[PDB]
Amino acid sequence: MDPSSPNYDKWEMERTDITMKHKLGGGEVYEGVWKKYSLTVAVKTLDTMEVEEFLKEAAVMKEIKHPNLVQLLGVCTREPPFYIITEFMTYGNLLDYLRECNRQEVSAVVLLYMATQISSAMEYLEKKNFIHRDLAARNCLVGENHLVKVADFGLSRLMTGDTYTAHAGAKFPIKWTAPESLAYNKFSIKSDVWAFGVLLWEIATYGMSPYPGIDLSQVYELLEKDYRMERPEGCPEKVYELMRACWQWNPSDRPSFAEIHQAFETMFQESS
Ligand SMILES: O=C(Nc1ccc(Oc2ccncc2)cc1)Nc1cccc(C(F)(F)F)c1
Repeated sequence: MDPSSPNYDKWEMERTDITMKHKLGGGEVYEGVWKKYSLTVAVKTLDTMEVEEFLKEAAVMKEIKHPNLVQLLGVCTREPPFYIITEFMTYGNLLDYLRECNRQEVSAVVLLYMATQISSAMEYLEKKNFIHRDLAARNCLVGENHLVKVADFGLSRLMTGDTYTAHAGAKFPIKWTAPESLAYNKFSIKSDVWAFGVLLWEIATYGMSPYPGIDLSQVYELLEKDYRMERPEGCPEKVYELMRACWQWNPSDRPSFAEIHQAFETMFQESS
């Protein structure tokens, strides 16, 4: 826009500057090119019932910056249809990736690195007192040299699979949702820690669906009296001990991300 103008927004960019394309199977995200720089990018778009919510996401994205969080390049919220441009992550989402990778190339060390990256992003978000709400591998993205960034798709309605079910005013990744949050709709950074713990598990197992076989309805009950996923084949003892600490029934017991990242750094440096 216009610098002197009263509504100047650095992030608002020319909608013509982006050569929209086809969908990256998802709201809806297509893949786009930013002609100016010949760079492929991710464009998230929206007569729908969540405008206050979209622009909110835009707004937030404008406040966060970190090497391990998907990067917002610009927006298009001056005139509809509403856009949201972020860098593209050639490898798509962490969960499929883990399911279609060459495990010789994606060994234990690499998997330990991915967790370290993710933990680092969460430490930031924790420092900025920001609550993710839906941390999980389907929500992390994969780039070159095993670069992993944390994101948010708003998979809630995009998905209905069996991943998400109704609790509160909507759907919730039951298997990723912490106790307190399933029972009181209490979401905190400690709730994200829980989910992280699960995401770890997703990582340890190259992308296997959590609490396999178990039905959503019974998840809480089990966790209630202290039941947990078992260490996955190949997972180091120290990693696993970590998951458990994340999975403590009392939020205040769960380690901070600052602590979680400090533990990984020490492990990832000891292994490379
Ligand atoms: O991530 C967000 N939007 C988004 C847009 C496009 C996407 O698609 C895609 C992009 C790149 N490469 C491939 C695909 C994926 C996610 N929004 C968001 C809201 C709140 C918090 C965060 C976080 F803390 F995680 F950073 C992010």
